[PDB]
Amino acid sequence: GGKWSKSSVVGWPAVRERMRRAEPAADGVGAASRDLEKHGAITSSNTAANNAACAW
Repeated sequence: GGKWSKSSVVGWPAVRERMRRAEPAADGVGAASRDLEKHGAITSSNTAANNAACAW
């Protein structure tokens, strides 16, 4: 199926440090309904202008 001879390079194991344990919290909130809904609940659409997102 072709797609032969291919490889990648460089990496960034920064999250590996904070992701090692997780987050020591007592009865808090992980997301809104399940998990993705917390981040999925974000609607930002700007026309033209500059620097999308990070606004409203």
